Amino acid sequence: KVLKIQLRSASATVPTKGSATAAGYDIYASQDITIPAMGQGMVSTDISFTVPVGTYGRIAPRSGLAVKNGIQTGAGVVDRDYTGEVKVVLFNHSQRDFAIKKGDRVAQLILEKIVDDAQIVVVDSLE
Amino acid sequence: DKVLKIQLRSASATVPTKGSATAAGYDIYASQDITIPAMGQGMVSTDISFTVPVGTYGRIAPRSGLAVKNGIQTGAGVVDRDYTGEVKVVLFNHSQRDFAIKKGDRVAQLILEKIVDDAQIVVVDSLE
Amino acid sequence: KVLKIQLRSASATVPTKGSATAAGYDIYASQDITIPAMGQGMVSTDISFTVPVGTYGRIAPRSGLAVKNGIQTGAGVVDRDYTGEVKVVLFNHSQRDFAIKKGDRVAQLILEKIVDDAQIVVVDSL
Ligand SMILES: O=c1ccn([C@H]2C[C@H](O)[C@@H](COP(=O)(O)NP(=O)(O)OP(=O)(O)O)O2)c(=O)[nH]1
Ligand SMILES: O=c1ccn([C@H]2C[C@H](O)[C@@H](COP(=O)(O)NP(=O)(O)OP(=O)(O)O)O2)c(=O)[nH]1
Ligand SMILES: O=c1ccn([C@H]2C[C@H](O)[C@@H](COP(=O)(O)NP(=O)(O)OP(=O)(O)O)O2)c(=O)[nH]1
Ligand SMILES: [Mg+2]
Ligand SMILES: [Mg+2]
Ligand SMILES: [Mg+2]
Repeated sequence: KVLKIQLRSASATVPTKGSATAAGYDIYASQDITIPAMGQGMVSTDISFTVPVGTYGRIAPRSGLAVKNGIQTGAGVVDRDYTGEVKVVLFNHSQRDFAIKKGDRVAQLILEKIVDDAQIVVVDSLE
Repeated sequence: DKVLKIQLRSASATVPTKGSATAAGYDIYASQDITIPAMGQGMVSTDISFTVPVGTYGRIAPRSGLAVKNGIQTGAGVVDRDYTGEVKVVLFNHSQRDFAIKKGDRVAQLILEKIVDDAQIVVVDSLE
Repeated sequence: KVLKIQLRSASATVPTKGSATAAGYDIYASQDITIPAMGQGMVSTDISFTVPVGTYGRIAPRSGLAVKNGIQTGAGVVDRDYTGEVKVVLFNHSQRDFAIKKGDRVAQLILEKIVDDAQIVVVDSL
């Protein structure tokens, strides 16, 4: 059940649960960026991680940013074996640019359990 | 563990319904009329609170008909097991038509997603 | 755990992982379609599937199409008992039309584990 986190620069922040019982770990921007109104952006984190066996890491939205700033996460599927820098894709569905500073929390990581070793069987009909 | 506890906060709430014993999610119903403006967003009241099973969180996920026919996308959507407030549905309207919601309309579904909720974070110099 | 796939036409492609340890099975368009700028569309796949017991099929976005083309999946909850054709609903949040050709990978299927046998208990307080 280990979540291994690698901080790639001094600007990274270890992901943190917002509360003791939160489903997700908040993910912090490591560099300023603005997500334009009715536009999108890719936020740097300067982190890598290896999620637990049996999961993938889902980059999910924070509800406050959704309501107040019209922000939704895009993409969001991080494989357990990914060792590159994790990036957060954000869409801004509002009419106001959304300014992000280093150290702002921009999403939350959820360790989603999945079946990642299914046997695929082709059949004539599911019926 | 295999119990979903549901608190109704108003007479106009609806207990979420699966219907088919093998559907993924429980339908979530608006408890108050609301209009989601075109190219805009809104927060739908449900007048329910719930506690999902241990080892899950509640994901507010889209109904399929609304996405195609109305340009509606479900936003936010992560409900913690220990949340006791009113559950609200965040909807974005990416179409050019306002989307009218009436009390009793199905607006989303709740999926009890299994997660690792007790991981230990280990900070390492390299994942290699 | 078995993922059963029904191919409804010769234009369908059996879903494939992008690599041996990918989380998701890439889903292929079976017919050309254009997703309009700032609008949405529905991609045919000409497949049906029955996911493993204990899961549902989530139609999740690919990161490249998100960044490059402004594409987000919509809807995307495939119940284990759904036997119809699975279509991929795409939102295009960009101001550019997105053209899809038969055989393009347009989304990824994730076999998400869930509690699908909970019992509802109505209580006066949590
Ligand atoms: O779609 C949602 C999302 C969340 N909520 C509620 C339940 C959830 O547990 C709580 C917090 O969600 P987030 O962690 O996504 N919001 P945020 O990080 O902005 O605020 P918080 O400080 O509460 O964590 O808000 C909803 O009612 N509907
Ligand atoms: O939001 C994301 C999504 C993915 N990623 C990284 C990790 C993930 O494992 C990797 C691949 O994700 P996808 O399969 O969604 N992208 P795509 O299918 O476009 O590229 P690939 O050929 O690498 O599979 O990109 C992020 O950093 N942020
Ligand atoms: O992206 C999707 C979403 C759903 N579907 C299929 C599978 C799913 O199990 C079935 C029903 O989806 P919803 O609960 O999302 N749609 P809704 O509640 O509007 O209508 P229905 O009465 O058909 O369930 O539609 C797709 O093919 N693609
Ligand atoms: Mg939070
Ligand atoms: Mg439904
Ligand atoms: Mg991929």
